[PDB]
Amino acid sequence: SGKSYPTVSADYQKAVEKAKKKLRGFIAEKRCAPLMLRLAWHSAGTFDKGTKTGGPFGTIKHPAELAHSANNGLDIAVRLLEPLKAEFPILSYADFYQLAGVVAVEVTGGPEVPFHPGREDKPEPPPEGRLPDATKGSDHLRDVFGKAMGLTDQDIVALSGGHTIGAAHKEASGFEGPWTSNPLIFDNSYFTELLSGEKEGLLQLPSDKALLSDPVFRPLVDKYAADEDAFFADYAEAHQKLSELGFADA
Ligand code: HEM
Ligand code: NA
Repeated sequence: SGKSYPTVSADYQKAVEKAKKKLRGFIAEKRCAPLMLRLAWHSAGTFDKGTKTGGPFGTIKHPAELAHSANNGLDIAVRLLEPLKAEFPILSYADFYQLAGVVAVEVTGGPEVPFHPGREDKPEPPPEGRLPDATKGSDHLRDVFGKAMGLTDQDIVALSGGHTIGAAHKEASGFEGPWTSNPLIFDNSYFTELLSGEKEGLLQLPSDKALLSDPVFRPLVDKYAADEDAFFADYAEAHQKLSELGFADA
């Protein structure tokens, strides 16, 4: 992994464990798992490996970053978490948001993504424009996930599977509707829907469709559609990597 995780105090570790439980209950009750996953992903996805800037360091709560067009509708997520965060003053926002992402996947029935504490809250949000454009294709996905974040082609396909929960909103991105018939259930249905073609009532972004036509991405879509266990394994790996971009050296 190339990771050396920092030491945190026993009190910090206790807070992580307690916050994890409180997050399960809150996220399940509020039905906001997909929104919390999006919040964690948009926090982390700004990492640029060349300059070591952006990444999961608490900056998404900053008015300046929330205002990024890619982040439309995430102000809600930040507000929803503020009362719970206030119960855990010892935790960084950085850790709290990544923990919420991990919990979002868990409570919707997804894999248990390993979590290591210690991210510091950094003062400077990254510049706008690093998050992917839903209207573009495979070259663009590699620029963003590969050239900037430093994730693999496998990670790209697995992480796209995060769309197995949630929906787009015409008031946020402009796109509208869920990718799956069960948007609060984490499973491999995203890939199965991708393969079956356009079904009325279900969403496919151009960026999703790009996975089907790329020589490297397509076999991965096929694998995940055929084998949910393989999806969960590769997803857990990718999510952990994403949640740790720029953190614990690397
Ligand atoms: C591959 C490039 C990606 C593109 C172009 C993209 C684009 C989008 C767009 C346009 C929306 C709709 C936002 C709205 O209108 O509410 C969305 C929602 C969402 N995204 Fe992605 N995304 C990508 C990757 C990811 C990744 C890597 C994850 C996490 C692993 C993720 C998780 C989600 C979730 C859970 C939602 C639903 C949010 C909700 O229900 O409110 N996406 N994405
Ligand atoms: Na689903």
